[PDB]
Amino acid sequence: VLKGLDAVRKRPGMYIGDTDDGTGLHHMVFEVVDNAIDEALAGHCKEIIVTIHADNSVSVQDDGRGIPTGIHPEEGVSAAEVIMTVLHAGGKFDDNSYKVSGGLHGVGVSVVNALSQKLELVIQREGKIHRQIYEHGVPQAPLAVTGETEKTGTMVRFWPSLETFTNVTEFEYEILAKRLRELSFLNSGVSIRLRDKRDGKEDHFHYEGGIKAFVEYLNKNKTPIHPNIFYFSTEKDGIGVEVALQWNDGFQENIYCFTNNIPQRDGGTHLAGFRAAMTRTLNAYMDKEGYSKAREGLIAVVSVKVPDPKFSSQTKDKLVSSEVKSAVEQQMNELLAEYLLENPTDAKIVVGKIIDAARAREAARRAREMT
Amino acid sequence: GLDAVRKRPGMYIGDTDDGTGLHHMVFEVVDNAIDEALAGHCKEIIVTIHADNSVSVQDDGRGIPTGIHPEEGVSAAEVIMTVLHAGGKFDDNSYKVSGGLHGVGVSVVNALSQKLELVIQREGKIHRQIYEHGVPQAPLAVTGETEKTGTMVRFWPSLETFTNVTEFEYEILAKRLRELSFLNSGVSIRLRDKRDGKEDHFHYEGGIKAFVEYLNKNKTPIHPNIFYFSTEKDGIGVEVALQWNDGFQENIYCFTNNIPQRDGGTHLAGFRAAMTRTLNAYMDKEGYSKKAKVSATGDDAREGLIAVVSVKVPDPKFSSQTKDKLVSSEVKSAVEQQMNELLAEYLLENPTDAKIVVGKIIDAARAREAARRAREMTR
Ligand SMILES: [Cl-]
Ligand SMILES: [Cl-]
Ligand SMILES: [K+]
Ligand SMILES: [K+]
Ligand SMILES: [K+]
Ligand code: NA
Repeated sequence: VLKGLDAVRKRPGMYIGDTDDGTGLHHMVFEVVDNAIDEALAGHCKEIIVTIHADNSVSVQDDGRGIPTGIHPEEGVSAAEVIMTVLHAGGKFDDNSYKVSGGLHGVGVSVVNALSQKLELVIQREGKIHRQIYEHGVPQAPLAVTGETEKTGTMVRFWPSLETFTNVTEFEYEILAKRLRELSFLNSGVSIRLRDKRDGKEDHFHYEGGIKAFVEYLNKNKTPIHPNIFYFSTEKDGIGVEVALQWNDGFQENIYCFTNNIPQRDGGTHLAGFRAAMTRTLNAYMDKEGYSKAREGLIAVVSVKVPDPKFSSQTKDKLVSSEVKSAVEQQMNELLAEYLLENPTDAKIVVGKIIDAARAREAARRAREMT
Repeated sequence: GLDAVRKRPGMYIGDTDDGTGLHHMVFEVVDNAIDEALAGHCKEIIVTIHADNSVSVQDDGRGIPTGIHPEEGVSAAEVIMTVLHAGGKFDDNSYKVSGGLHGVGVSVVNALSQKLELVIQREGKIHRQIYEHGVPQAPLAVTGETEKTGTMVRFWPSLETFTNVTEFEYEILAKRLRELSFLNSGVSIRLRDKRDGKEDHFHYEGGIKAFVEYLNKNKTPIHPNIFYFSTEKDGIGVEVALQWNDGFQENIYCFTNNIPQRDGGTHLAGFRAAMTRTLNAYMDKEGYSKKAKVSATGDDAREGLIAVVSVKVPDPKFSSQTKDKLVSSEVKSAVEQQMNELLAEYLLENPTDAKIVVGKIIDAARAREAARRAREMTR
C-alpha cells in the first residue's frame, strides 16, 4: 500500500543508477551482494556465490542464517515477504549498525525486486527449504516449505525487467569480478565466488589478509621500491581500521578510501587521520634519525568499518564521521612508528625517496627562475 | 491448561507438606533464567526472599517474548505462563530439560502460586502482568520505558497447596544457588534476604575447579594440583575436576544440565573407564608389577577420591522420571575420550601428583588385602 515498489519503478535511476548505460543493471547485483555480506562482520555469512545464468539472470547464494520466515502478525505474510515488498522494511528490521541503508541508496533486495520482471527467493532455515516467486515485485504465492535441509542461507535469483533496463541488458563478467574481488579484499576471511553459465568462467576471491593482498594487486604492474608492505587490521570502540601501503618507483599518489565497503572518491576523516599520522610518523623518524628539515609513489588502502557512518552528501564520496580521524590516526601513529623501526631496510628506502623527491621539487622550481 | 497441575501439585514440584516442593518452586524459576546464560544472553541472576514469604528471581536476559501469539491472541509470555508445555515448545534450545511433570518451568510455578508478578524489560519498554492461581488479571501491558533487558518473576506460593513449611530457608537456596554457579562458570548468582539483610554472591570463572576446592575444604588433599578440564566437542560440554585426600571414601558427584544423578550413569561410566585406562597406561610406562596393576584396576573403588563430573547435553535421556541415572549412551564416549586425553597430559605434566595418587591407590588395596588375610589367620 503506502510503502511499496511503485516509487522505484517510476524513478529507477534515483535508487540504482542509470538504467540505459549498464550501471544500474550491475548495481542490481551489488545491492543483493551487500545484503548477503553485511551479515559477514558478525560471523553469520561465510560464503557468497554469484552466478551469471545463460538467461541474463544473476543468482546470489549465501550461507547466512536465512531471511526470517515467520509470519509478521501485522502484515500477515512471512517476514521475508515483508522485506521484499515493503520498500524500507529490510533496513528498518535490521539492527546491524554497520549496514548503510538509506531512502534511495542501499535499500537492498526490495529495489532489486521492483525492477525485476521475475525474482526467485530460496531460504534454508530451521531445517526447512522455503521457496517464493515474484513478478515485478508481486509474490505469486506465500513463501512455502518445499523440502528439508542441513544448511542455512539465502538464495535470490533475479531477471531484470526489460521495461526498465534498455541498451545494456547483459551482465559483464569483468564488472562483477572487479567489485567482488575488492569486497573480498575489504572483508578478510569471506569467500566470494563468481560463476558464468554462458562460458563456464569462474573465480574465487578469498583472502586471510585482504588489505595486504589489495596493495599487492595495486602494485602488481608497478615497481615497489621497498619489499615489506605496511599493514594492520585493528578493532577499537567498534571501529575497525585496515590500512596497507607500499611505495613504488612512480611519482603519483593513490590512496583508496573505503567506509563499510563504500568507496570515498573525495576522501574524508579516514584519509585526514591517515595523512596526519603519516606526516607525524615520517617527521618523527626523520627528526630522530638526523634527516634535516601528497607523496610521490604512494599506493595505500584505508578501509574502515564504522557503525552508522556520516557522509558529506547522498553520493557518500566524503566521510564526515569525526571519530574516524582519531580511530585511524591513533593506530597508524602507533603501528607505522613500530614498522619503521622493525624494518629499517624499508624505512631507509622510503625516507631516501621522500628526500630525493624534495631535492627534485625544489631544484625544478629553481630551474624555472634560472632561464 | 493448568487445572491438572492444581489437582496433583506434588507430581510436578515435589511434596507440598515438607518444604521440598516449596523450595523447588524457586529452583524451577532459577533454571528458566540460567538456560539463557549458556546462549550468552543472561549474565546475572538475583534471587530475593521477601518479608511476605514471596521469592523474586530477576535476570538481565533478553526478556520473555512480549509479541502477540497470532493463534492464541494473547502475548507469547502469557502463552508460556498459562499453557503447561508452551515454554519448552517455543524454546528451540535443546539443552533445556523440560519434562512432562518435573522441570516444566514457570507455568508449574504459576499454577501453584496464589499470586505471580511478571515484569519483562524488552525492546526499550517495561511490560507487567499479574497472575492469580495461574489466571492472568489483565493481558501483559507496557507500564513504562527502560534501557535494560531482562525478566523478573515474583511469586507467592499458594497456602491451599503448601502446608506445614511455608517459609523459605536461606540455607536451602544458598547451597543450590552456589552449586549452580560452580556448574555454570561465568554466571553471577546473587542471593538476598529482605527479612534480615543477608546476602551472598556466587560467581566463578573456574567453577568446576572451585567446586572440588569447596568439597576438599574440611579434608586433607595428598597432592596439590587438582586435575580439571572444561571442554565442548560435538555439542557435549564436559567439565571434570578431581583431587585425592588422605581419606578412604570415594565421592563422585555427577550432573547433567545441572540435574544431579544419585545413581550415576554414562557420565560416571565414561569417567571410570577413562581413569582405568590412563592409570593402567601410566603404571605400564612407570614399571609397575602385574600385582600392583591388578591392585589398581580390579574394582573401581577409589578411596580418597573427590570428583565432580558435569555434562551439558542437548536432550538427555534418564533411566526414569527421577533423573537419578543418565542413560544417554553418547555421553560415555564424550566424557571417556576427553578425560583419557587430558588426564594422560596431567599425569605427565604433574609427575609428583601422579606418583602420590598411584601410590595411594595401591597402598589402600594392599591394606584391604592385608586386613582380609589378617581376618583369615585369626584363631
Ligand atoms: Cl577453489
Ligand atoms: Cl560483590
Ligand atoms: K534499523
Ligand atoms: K603487518
Ligand atoms: K555497504
Ligand atoms: Na561513494
